Formats: sequence, C-alpha cells, structure tokens
Amino acid sequence: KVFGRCELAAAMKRHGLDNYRGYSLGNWVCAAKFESNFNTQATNRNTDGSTDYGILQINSRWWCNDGRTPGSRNLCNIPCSALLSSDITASVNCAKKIVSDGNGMNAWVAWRNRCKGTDVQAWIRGCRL
Ligand SMILES: [Cl-]
Ligand code: NA
Ligand code: NA
Repeated sequence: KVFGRCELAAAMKRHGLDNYRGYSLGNWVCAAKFESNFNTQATNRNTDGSTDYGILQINSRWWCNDGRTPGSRNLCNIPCSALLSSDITASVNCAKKIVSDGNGMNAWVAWRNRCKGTDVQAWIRGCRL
C-alpha cells in the first residue's frame, strides 16, 4: 500500500507513536517519506548483504529474519516479510524497540540527514488528527 501523508499520520497516532520517546508525530512521518516514499512494499539491498524492509526500512542484520543474512539477529522476533504488510502494526512495534536502543531516531540515516533540525510539524499540517 502507498499511504497518503495525513492517512499515515493518523495511523501512526492510533498505534501510539506520537511523542513516543519524546519524538513528535511529524518526525515519524518525515522519516517514512524519505525512507520509503510512504510505500509499505519498499525493499533495498545493502552492500553488506542485508536488506531493508517496509515503510521505515528496517534492516535484516539486527531486527528481522529473512533467511539470507548469515550471522544476523532477529531482535524484533518477526519474519521480515511481516514488515511489508498494508497493516503497519509490525513495523510500528519493531520501530518502538529500535528507537529505545540508545541512539534515538539517529538509527534512521534519512531522519538524521533530512529531518533532524528542520520544521517537522509541517509534515502534519492540515491533517485531522
Ligand atoms: Cl532521544
Ligand atoms: Na534508506
Ligand atoms: Na536477521
């Protein structure tokens, strides 16, 4: 599924991401835009052999099992294919673990390079929340 901007903001709010670990809702919408262009089916292969999956591009070396990343962990205890669903529950639950790991939202390279330090409230302007 390809989400609309305000559609995704509402779903993320219903799943408890607004102000989770102190990150306002616009941060999460900004990260999704630049990681996946709001597309739940997005995949990207990395140089080290792992693959990133889903709307928040969660990586197979640490967080999910895809059967082809040797010597990796599965810290969210899910198959990576669960992260491509139109329902974002699995992506939201795993993202909550990642942002609690110590480095906050800096774990998402696109957030650090394109969202951090900007006016992220603009990503939820005009939405009925
Ligand atoms: Cl933080
Ligand atoms: Na990316
Ligand atoms: Na893995």
